[PDB]
Amino acid sequence: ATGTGLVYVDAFTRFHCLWDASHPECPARVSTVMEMLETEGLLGRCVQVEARAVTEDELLLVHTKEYVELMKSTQNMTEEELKTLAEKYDSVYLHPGFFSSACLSVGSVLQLVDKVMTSQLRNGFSINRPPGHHAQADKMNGFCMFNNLAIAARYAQKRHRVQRVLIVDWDVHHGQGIQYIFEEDPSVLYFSVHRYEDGSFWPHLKESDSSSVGSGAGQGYNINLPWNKVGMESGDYITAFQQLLLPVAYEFQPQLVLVAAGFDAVIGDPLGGMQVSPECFSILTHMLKGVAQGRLVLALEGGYNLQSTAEGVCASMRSLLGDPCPHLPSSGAPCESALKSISKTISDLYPFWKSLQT
Ligand SMILES: CN(C)Cc1ccc(S(=O)(=O)n2ccc(/C=C/C(=O)NO)c2)cc1
Ligand SMILES: [K+]
Ligand SMILES: [K+]
Ligand SMILES: [Zn+2]
Repeated sequence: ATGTGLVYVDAFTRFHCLWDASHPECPARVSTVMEMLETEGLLGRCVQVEARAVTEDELLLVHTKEYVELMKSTQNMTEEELKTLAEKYDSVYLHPGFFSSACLSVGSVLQLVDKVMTSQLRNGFSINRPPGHHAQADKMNGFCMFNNLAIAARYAQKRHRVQRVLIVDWDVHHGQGIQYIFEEDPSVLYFSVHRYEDGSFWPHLKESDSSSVGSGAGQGYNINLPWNKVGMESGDYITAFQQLLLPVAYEFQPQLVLVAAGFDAVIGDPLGGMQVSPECFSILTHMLKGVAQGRLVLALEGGYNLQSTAEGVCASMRSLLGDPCPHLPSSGAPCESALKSISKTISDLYPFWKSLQT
């Protein structure tokens, strides 16, 4: 009843890049996380929750039938056919076990949502791969096949009659797939903090700027915080959460919080270029527990330094378990660049949120 759920299955390690032995999205990502959770004594304090395969109908909450059929067919393809198809998308690989593992990756999040919404667990973390936040209605993208958290949000709405879901994406990349799926939807609030650099950082989209606030019925319910300098630190994230994200979150009154919990913003990541201490994520996780009765589910997205990502997961897990907020190595003030970005996003979202009108 008062526990923290954890999902991990060996299938999460049974796919990898056949044609690039050094691809950063690899099985060692999750096995290293699991090893550190054990050596830190955190794994044994969690409630083990079994994974399950997403159903076709659940995938169709977000993805097209044509795309689901195509992805289902990759389990029977030759390596040459997998490479030919993978190259039709931006930055993906395929593997005979990718579809099977991707279905368990979605399902792991749904399993935690079930436990949390029925008050059987307080919160949970899925240690899943492949990641999801770049996947789109009809295409793979950015190492992702299915959009784990977008499916989970719509599942929570359909299965548990949740009205409002908050998705917080602290991966260093913009989860444009999530943004696109919910762009016109005021019932799912999407917040992303990400490296941008005027579009020079992948995925190079103007829609990743803070001027993209949602459209149609969804205006105000998409919040982008783009960083335009590398080297951001814990203080930059803490400031953004205290004065932008959490004021909006309390005004929105979500009934479930889903976190796209990537750790490629952590110190040492080979792709992210940021300097956030892993301990920062204990603090960010604590803040999110005050909303939605603490009904909080984290799911692994990116993070490609094996040690840094494990440390980030552990720091988040200590907070889910209710351990004391840890002292931070560098509790410095935010930098000028971060403050410019935060001010501009606040400016763009001001008309929609009373809690930002200060
Ligand atoms: C093939 N070798 C060189 C690895 C590689 C390095 C860089 C790029 S990239 O810059 O084009 N790119 C595309 C997607 C992402 C991020 C994914 C993510 O982490 N989401 O969380 C980054 C692609 C591939
Ligand atoms: K992000
Ligand atoms: K939205
Ligand atoms: Zn990422």
